[PDB]
Amino acid sequence: ELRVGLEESELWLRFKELTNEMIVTKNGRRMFPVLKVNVSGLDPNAMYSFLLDFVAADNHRWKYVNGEWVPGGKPEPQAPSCVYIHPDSPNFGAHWMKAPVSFSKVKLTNKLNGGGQIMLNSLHKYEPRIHIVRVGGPQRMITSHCFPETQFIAVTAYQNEEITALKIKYN
Ligand SMILES: O=C(c1c(F)cccc1F)N1CCCC1
Repeated sequence: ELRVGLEESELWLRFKELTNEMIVTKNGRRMFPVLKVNVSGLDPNAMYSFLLDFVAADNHRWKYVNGEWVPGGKPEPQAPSCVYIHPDSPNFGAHWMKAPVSFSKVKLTNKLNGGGQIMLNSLHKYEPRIHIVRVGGPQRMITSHCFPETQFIAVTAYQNEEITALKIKYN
């Protein structure tokens, strides 16, 4: 049984208890914290690609009203985000299991852009998700895993200064 764990869940939970926010820019902004995943139970000799996408956790637009995030009343369906390929992909199971898989180079944007960057909708709430894709072998296989601890709202600037302070304290 293939096992997926969040590295530094301690710290993600402090962000989650405040409602986490991630900046999006036209050119794209790297994440803090960085999603880092512990993986065991891969075939060390099998080939795999690690993919990252962002599920829209609800269908609403959120707004920071009198020190509190509150959802809009007008849900619209949210099309899936594009997928980010971990740049170590494709690689042997041994490679992925020798250290936490760190998505340090993904950039979050608000604008449809050349390559790499993932476009999110500002003021929507997102739940990061990975796919582990067994490649090159005969039988293709996908294992997916969500990380509720890593939920955030996409923002063009921070609203809750408690988030601002935590971001700086721990970076
Ligand atoms: O063949 C690829 C791929 C890659 F793994 C790295 C660069 C470009 C690619 F199309 N993948 C299999 C499904 C998910 C990623």
